[PDB]
Amino acid sequence: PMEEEEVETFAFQAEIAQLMSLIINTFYSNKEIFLRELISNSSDALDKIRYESLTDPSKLDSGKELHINLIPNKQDRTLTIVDTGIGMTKADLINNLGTIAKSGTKAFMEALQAGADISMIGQFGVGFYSAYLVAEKVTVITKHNDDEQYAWESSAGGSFTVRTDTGEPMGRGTKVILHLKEDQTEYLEERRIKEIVKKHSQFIGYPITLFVEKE
Ligand SMILES: Nc1nccc(-c2cccnc2)n1
Repeated sequence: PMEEEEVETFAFQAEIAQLMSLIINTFYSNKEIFLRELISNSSDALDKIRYESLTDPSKLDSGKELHINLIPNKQDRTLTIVDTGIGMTKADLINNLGTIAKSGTKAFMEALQAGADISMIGQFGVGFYSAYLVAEKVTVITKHNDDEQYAWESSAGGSFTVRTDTGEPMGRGTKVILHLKEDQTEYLEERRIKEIVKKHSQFIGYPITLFVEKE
């Protein structure tokens, strides 16, 4: 029997779309910082569940292990960043990933137009968008304790989709799947991933594991 699934397609808030076009259509040195931004978000999400768990231990029923997994796939050219953090509710997704204006957007774009390094993106509260430095398309699968699992996706172009995810369940946390541009395949190499994690993400207070598919 044919399965039916509801999708909702949203327009990014005007300045957000503007920022995304800037990131994608300009040359930037040190695009590697995309990984630090994503790992910081996972780190923050892991903190949230950890502190919530002190008042309500049952919030760890969905998995007690607090950590990050990096999974490069040379076959389909994706780099996946997975955490067991707090995850995102539907409202979280709509508010954090596109529809609601961010107070730092205008500031960051002015900063970029003036020649700022993309590395500064994080401080403006829009770090997640650096993913588009290396990915033509980004998929976010997420599960929060009092909500169901969702799939958010965008190849930019001013829109994104949100849907209830019928794919493989994760206990709780967020999985970011970067579908890498053709010339950004170095981020699928084990040596290069270890290099950038070592360089930019050494104060994550949760374990990180890199999984390498046998040659
Ligand atoms: N990894 C993770 N976990 C929870 C939330 C987020 C997130 C994404 C994009 C923007 N703000 C927060 N990322």
